Amino acid sequence: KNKVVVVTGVPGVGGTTLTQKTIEKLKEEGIEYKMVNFGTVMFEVAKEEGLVEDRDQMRKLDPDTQKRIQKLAGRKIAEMAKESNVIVDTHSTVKTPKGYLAGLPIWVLEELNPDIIVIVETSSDEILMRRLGDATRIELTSDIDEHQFMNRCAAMAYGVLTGATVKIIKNRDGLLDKAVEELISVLK
Amino acid sequence: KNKVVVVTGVPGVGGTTLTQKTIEKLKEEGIEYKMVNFGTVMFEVAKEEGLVEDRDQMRKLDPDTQKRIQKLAGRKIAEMAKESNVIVDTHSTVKTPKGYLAGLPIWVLEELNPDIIVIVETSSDEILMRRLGDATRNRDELTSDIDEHQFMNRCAAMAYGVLTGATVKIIKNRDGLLDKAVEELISVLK
Amino acid sequence: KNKVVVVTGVPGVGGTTLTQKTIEKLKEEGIEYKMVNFGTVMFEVAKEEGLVEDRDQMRKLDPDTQKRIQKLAGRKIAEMAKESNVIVDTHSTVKTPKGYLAGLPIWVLEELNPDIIVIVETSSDEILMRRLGDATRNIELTSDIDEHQFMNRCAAMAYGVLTGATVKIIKNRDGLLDKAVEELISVLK
Ligand SMILES: [Cl-]
Ligand SMILES: [Cl-]
Ligand SMILES: [Cl-]
Ligand SMILES: [Cl-]
Ligand SMILES: [Cl-]
Ligand SMILES: [Cl-]
Ligand SMILES: [Cl-]
Repeated sequence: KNKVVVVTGVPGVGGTTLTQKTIEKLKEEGIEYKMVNFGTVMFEVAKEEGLVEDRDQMRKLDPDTQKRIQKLAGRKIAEMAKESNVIVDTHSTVKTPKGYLAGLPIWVLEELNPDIIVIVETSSDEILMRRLGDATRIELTSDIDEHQFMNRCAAMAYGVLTGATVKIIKNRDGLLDKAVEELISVLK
Repeated sequence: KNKVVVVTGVPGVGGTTLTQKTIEKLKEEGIEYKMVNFGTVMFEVAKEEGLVEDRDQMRKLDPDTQKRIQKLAGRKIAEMAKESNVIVDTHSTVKTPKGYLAGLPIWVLEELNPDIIVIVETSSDEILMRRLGDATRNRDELTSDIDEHQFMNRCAAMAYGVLTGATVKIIKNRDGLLDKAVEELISVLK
Repeated sequence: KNKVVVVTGVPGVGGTTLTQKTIEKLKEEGIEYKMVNFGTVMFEVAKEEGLVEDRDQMRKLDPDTQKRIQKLAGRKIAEMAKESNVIVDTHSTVKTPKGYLAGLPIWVLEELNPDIIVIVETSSDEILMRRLGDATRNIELTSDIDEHQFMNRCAAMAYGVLTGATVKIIKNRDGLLDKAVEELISVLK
């Protein structure tokens, strides 16, 4: 009965902060959503098996054991959903030097079974300027638009394989409060 | 041997009237296409199995049996396909308040086995202007939202093509040029 | 372990010629990639199978066996990968008169198991001027060409979701062809 919701967006789009604010407002109203990050959920599982001590060591792992941890992360999130509604911060695609890599390949969706995929969007201009303010980080607006394109294709495909609705929310400067209200609204 | 064709489009783009026009001129040539609406096939399937008596009572059934109605609906159209070519009027994605919902999830595709996905498009301007004319719109939103829906529909239709092998055909249904779109679809089916 | 790479692009973008330069420079560095054409793997598979003697007969076989040929092509390319890295030149989608046709439908991906899907792109203007120059083009517009680049993206991303292959876009721009090669050599590391 409890919902599984995935929140995605490119670095700098502000989707993590948006979800934290939404859960706070859902809790004023008595609706508990537990927030997790899919990637540290994978890191946690790999430490459980003695596979790592360091988080940089993750992307030096073989493609098989990395496919199994992905599976255990989704199943593990599937387990938390018996005890609370779950909101998962993850990438629709990771922009890697080798190309766009789906954050939820089919073997992860079959275990996770989301009810909603959220795509958090804004203009390339607003995204690139946020990045420059972040003292912890250079790529330009065309590469940012390309990524927001490929993220859309990946989430719609997730929707075709899982049955989740795919919801696009705009997170615009001066209007972050509007993004919260629509996301609260989606989940009620 | 018979073909199963899916025709898709956002509300107001005229794909239904395009389809009915194409079906009528094809029959003049000795080609039978039966036209069905995927949403009414789901209603009919849920009635036979005792699940409902009303077409509104369906969007209050649990998502599990509602997924089974979907699976059976795709199966029923492939059954109709032993007897005629079949054209299915359906949304590539339905734009719901909760987000875009795929009109043919994989479990439907596994039974439907479509041969062609047609995406009927035009400019968001014409779509909004057609919609405003319809006094049967109090639930129809801006052109940027219309452009977004035609985007997601393309991504969903190509995924159907990747998972089924159906070719995905884009037809432009423009004001003053409706007759050209019909003729291009007739050509697609010949 | 050897990697299998799919290289894609609309006609006239130069994805084929980009690959011949890259495989040629990779070997100077001691890295062997074998280049194959997915459609010629299919033709060769069917010739053993008594199904054809002529490429004329291929686009006239029944749709069950021609899916079966598709699958055996994916398997056979996956077999070549036991002995060397394999680079597969194919269409992410084929623009046919009936619409866009995926070049790696799901049943092929399950057998081919690519590691990288590469999309070669440039402006529709550059693509269209190349096409007119080629006297080996036997008519379509810049809008039709961009629509094809759009669907190829939707398909290629779909491959990554189903397989875990990375989807990489390389721009192959006029006056900057040598720049595109360097990016692809880099991809192959
Ligand atoms: Cl995004
Ligand atoms: Cl604000
Ligand atoms: Cl559409
Ligand atoms: Cl309509
Ligand atoms: Cl007209
Ligand atoms: Cl090519
Ligand atoms: Cl070329």
